[PDB]
Amino acid sequence: TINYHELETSHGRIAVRESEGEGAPLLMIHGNSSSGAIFAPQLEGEIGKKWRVIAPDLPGHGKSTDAIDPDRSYSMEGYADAMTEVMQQLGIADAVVFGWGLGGHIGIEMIARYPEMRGLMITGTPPVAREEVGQGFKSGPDMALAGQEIFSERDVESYARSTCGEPFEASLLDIVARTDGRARRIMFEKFGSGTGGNQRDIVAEAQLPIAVVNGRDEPFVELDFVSKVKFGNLWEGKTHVIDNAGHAPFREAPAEFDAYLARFIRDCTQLEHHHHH
Repeated sequence: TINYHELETSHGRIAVRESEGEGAPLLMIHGNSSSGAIFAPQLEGEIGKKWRVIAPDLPGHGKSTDAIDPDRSYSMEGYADAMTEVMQQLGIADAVVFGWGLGGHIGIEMIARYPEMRGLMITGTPPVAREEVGQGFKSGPDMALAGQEIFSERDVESYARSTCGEPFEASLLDIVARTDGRARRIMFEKFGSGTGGNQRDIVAEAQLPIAVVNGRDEPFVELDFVSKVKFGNLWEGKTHVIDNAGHAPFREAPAEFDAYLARFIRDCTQLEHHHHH
């Protein structure tokens, strides 16, 4: 039922999964060391049945090749460039974008590159300036793995379990183990160095609807900090919290997460939204 295909891009060969939905398009961007396969509940469920869900693999991840040029590609802004190129190749200029973790940071960098984006939802993602990483994220061993090049077998399992939450599945180890570890190291260094656009300022000034949805028991993200971030156009006027979920509510609590995602897509595609400047 899922349409799997591969695109030759300037960054390398990028794997793409598409649902069968005939409705407005949604780009879902996976997180650090993950893959678009993680979005099975949306791809194969009611979201993907109605809307055209597009879930690619970032360069160095999943079934995509490693980046032709790691120095160009492995950064929040480089990934944003790659996803923008993917969408252009697919002929889709006005997707709603959902980004998970790293994918949410990528979505923020895409705002400048993809101006007809109809909305952005970020989950597991604190918009932070480089100097705010400590405020936005919780410190710990799995957080530290996010920027570590070489994963042992234990690291793979630890990172998979913590980032993906309940339930753990063996297939997650294959996804995380595949990841080009250079991508972790280089992206995290460039994030801390602010090589791309300041994400705090970007979300404050962005005019499109931005939705914020997180699991209450987030082990990586400081939810209080997130609830205080200034957004230009915060969807439904607040950040949203789902009980009995952590870093990955789209798989830990799919029904509740999907209620938010479906309503957000409906709003972004069915209501008027101006740009007053």
